[PDB]
Amino acid sequence: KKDTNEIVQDLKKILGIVSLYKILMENNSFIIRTINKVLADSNYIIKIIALFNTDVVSDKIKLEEYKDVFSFSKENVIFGIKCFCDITIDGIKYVSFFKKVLPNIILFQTSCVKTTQFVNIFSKLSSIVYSEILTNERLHVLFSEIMASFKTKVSVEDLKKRKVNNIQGLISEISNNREMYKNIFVEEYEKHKTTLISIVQCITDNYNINYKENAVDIEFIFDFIQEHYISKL
Ligand SMILES: CCCCCC/C=C/CCCCCCCCCC(=O)O[C@H](COC(=O)CCCCCCCCCCCCCCC)COP(=O)(O)OC[C@@H](O)CO
Ligand SMILES: CCCCCCCC/C=C/CCCCCCCC(=O)O[C@H](COC(=O)CCCCCCCCCCCCCCC)COP(=O)(O)OCCN
Ligand SMILES: CCCCCCCC/C=C/CCCCCCCC(=O)O[C@H](COC(=O)CCCCCCCCCCCCCCC)COP(=O)(O)OCCN
Ligand SMILES: CCCCCCCC/C=C/CCCCCCCC(=O)O[C@H](COC(=O)CCCCCCCCCCCCCCC)COP(=O)(O)OCCN
Ligand SMILES: CCCCCCCC/C=C\CCCCCCCC(=O)O[C@H](COC(=O)CCCCCCCCCCCCCCC)COP(=O)(O)OCCN
Repeated sequence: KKDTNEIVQDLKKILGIVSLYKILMENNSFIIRTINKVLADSNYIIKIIALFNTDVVSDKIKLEEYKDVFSFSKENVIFGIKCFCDITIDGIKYVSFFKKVLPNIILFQTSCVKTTQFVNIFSKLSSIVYSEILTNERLHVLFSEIMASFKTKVSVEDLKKRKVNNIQGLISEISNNREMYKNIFVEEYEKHKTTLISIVQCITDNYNINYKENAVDIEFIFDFIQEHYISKL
């Protein structure tokens, strides 16, 4: 909305933390406060939207529309945490940091699922996501194809010539070129959708990831999100 300046500060420290376990303990105050603040701010997604859609701050109507779609109540967060615990990964360290941050998450206590059950499922998903990003060859080929396509549309050398190398310069580049980066996102997603869904569906099948004891359906999830959220932007 107005002071989305606080989001970029939190984004700087998060990106400063990942650039530099040992770190996580010194920043656990920052990580705990940020999660509780994000979860208690029902308009947080809309502030993120307004960071990249600077025009929205001057359109009261569309801004209010966004609250109907993207605002989440405290109850929504509890329901999501509950739904997150119906995931099982019968196909399968840092568990410690999670098991000492998550108790300090106010809204994770209002639900109070078995924290060991939650820590386990969050820990598994987190290790799958990191391992695949690090090692899935299909995903690396896909990223490289996206990157090469992006580069025929936009001069990455010229972007760095114009000081597009900070997150503030990155946000400002996107938000002043919003239609174009939107069209590039859509064209890349539609061109590569068959392989993206396939990569992710295979990862879930491989690790035998279930939701309420039914196989996860990636096509349905992506299509649900397109219809109910990405299309209302
Ligand atoms: C960790 C949880 C994350 C969950 C989701 C979070 C991700 C958010 C990504 C934000 C990207 C911003 C892009 C905004 C602009 C999108 C386009 C749009 O807003 O509009 C249309 C939306 O439908 C379209 O297909 C647009 C194509 C996009 C559809 C794909 C998005 C699905 C993502 C699923 C995420 C799954 C999460 C868990 C993974 C197992 C574009 O469709 P077209 O009719 O072909 O073209 C016409 C456009 O010119 C009209 O505007
Ligand atoms: C490796 C990383 C793992 C980390 C996991 C964190 C997840 C990160 C992203 C979470 C974004 C989730 C966005 C929700 C999308 C769908 C929301 C939605 O409104 O659709 C509704 C959702 O219904 C569902 O079944 C969704 C089940 C999936 C829940 C997953 C949400 C996880 C949220 C956890 C919050 C983070 C807390 C972290 C600290 C405790 C469908 O409508 P309905 O069937 O009619 O029921 C609702 C009406 N009563
Ligand atoms: C260097 C590493 C950077 C990679 C990630 C980029 C960092 C920033 C990520 C941005 C995520 C923000 C998500 C919410 C943003 C809200 C988007 C939104 O409101 O929608 C549109 C505007 O917002 C945007 O354009 C955000 C687009 C973000 C995508 C940036 C990347 C583009 C494509 C590159 C790679 C393709 C990935 C595809 C994967 C299959 C609204 O369109 P419009 O208002 O109808 O047209 C305006 C004409 N005046
Ligand atoms: C780098 C980004 C990767 C992070 C991914 C971490 C995943 C943690 C958060 C996941 C929440 C995503 C929200 C999904 C919302 C789906 C909307 C929905 O309809 O909910 C339900 C869809 O089913 C679900 O809820 C699925 C539950 C979430 C599964 C999460 C596991 C997928 C992650 C696999 C790992 C992929 C690694 C990717 C690496 C790049 C409706 O199901 P239903 O009630 O049984 O209806 C009948 C079924 N046809
Ligand atoms: C730089 C950061 C990148 C973030 C990129 C996000 C940009 C936005 C792009 C689209 C994201 C799509 C996710 C949709 C989430 C909407 C949640 C929601 O609507 O809550 C409800 C869904 O509730 C659920 O079932 C699951 C609840 C999980 C909600 C968790 C939301 C908190 C997450 C905050 C996200 C913060 C971003 C992280 C970056 C620091 C709506 O359901 P309803 O009761 O049927 O209908 C009532 C309508 N309000």
